[PDB]
Amino acid sequence: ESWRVPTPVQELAAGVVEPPTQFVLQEQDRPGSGTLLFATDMPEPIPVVDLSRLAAADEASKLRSALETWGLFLVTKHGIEASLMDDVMAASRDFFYQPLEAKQEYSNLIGGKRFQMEGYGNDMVKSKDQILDWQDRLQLRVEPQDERNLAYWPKHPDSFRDLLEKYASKTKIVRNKVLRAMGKTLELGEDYFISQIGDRASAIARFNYYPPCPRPDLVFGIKPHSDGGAVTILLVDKDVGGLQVQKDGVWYTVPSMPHTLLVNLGDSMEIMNNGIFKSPVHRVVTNAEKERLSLAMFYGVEGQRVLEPALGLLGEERPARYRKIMASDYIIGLRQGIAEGQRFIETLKI
Ligand SMILES: O=C(O)CCC(=O)C(=O)O
Ligand SMILES: [Co+2]
Repeated sequence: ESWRVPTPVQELAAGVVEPPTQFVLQEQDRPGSGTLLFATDMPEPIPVVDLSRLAAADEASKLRSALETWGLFLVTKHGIEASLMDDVMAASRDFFYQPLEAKQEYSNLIGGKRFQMEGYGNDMVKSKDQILDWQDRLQLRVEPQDERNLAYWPKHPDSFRDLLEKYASKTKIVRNKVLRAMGKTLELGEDYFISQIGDRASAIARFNYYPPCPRPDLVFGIKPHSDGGAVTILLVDKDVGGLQVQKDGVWYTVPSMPHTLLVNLGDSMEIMNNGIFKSPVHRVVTNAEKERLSLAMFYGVEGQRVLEPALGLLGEERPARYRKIMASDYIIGLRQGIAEGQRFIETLKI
């Protein structure tokens, strides 16, 4: 019924002093679990990789340690000009500041009623009792080019499409450089994960908009999750805080550095590399003072590729730790309802 069609949070958040009930977490699930302390500082050395020196042995070691410890790292000297990072996030902000009716010309609710992934709106509301996240998003298929539907790409500002195309071409370079270093450190060959991901590899842009929340202790901006694909390249406008990462059951603030990107692994990579590096669970907490904008570039595996532990990682004392599954089937499985506290990737573990 009506709960299947959410009104965007940017609208519902305007002027409120309490979060509407459908956003309120149970006390034990809250950031801070009922307190006002949401996460602990990340212990040093914080995971930071200089992409321009990634071929050097000491930089490769930093990448390996970051992926082993956290499953993510900040990247410096990554080749994306500050002006382009600023302009693509300005295009996003320009879009989200438009009136609701203008943005819903790109709505991800078909006919105003039926959820699909692509477009402006919210993640799927699967049940009336689902607690909703305090965010809206514009999600667009970027690659492969023949799978795009430009009808969902904002026409205003009119440079939106050009800026996203240019930015995505630069994050693809980051993807490649990271994947080649991961192939090298695992002794699989630099092209190993490039070839696994394949010609038809997916790239999806997700523009997240988190409105201010009067009670950041009661809600999530985006709930705890891991990304499903191979690797994600994340840009946070003006380095506004909110992103946190889980390790051994503890939540840590993901630090910021000016003019950096964040790289994290996804579940498909966790399978392909036999769990040597894992896909990190992460979340965003809101704040009371200001909106927060991010752009996630999700890089996936072509659908027909069987995800499996790389043969070069296996041996008499190195058992496979994950079952094989077609990438397209893994992504379908992620869409299915899951029991409270459970993770889909765990169902593939041996
Ligand atoms: O906004 C962020 O920093 C994280 C967004 C995220 O995790 C996602 O879109 O999957
Ligand atoms: Co994510």
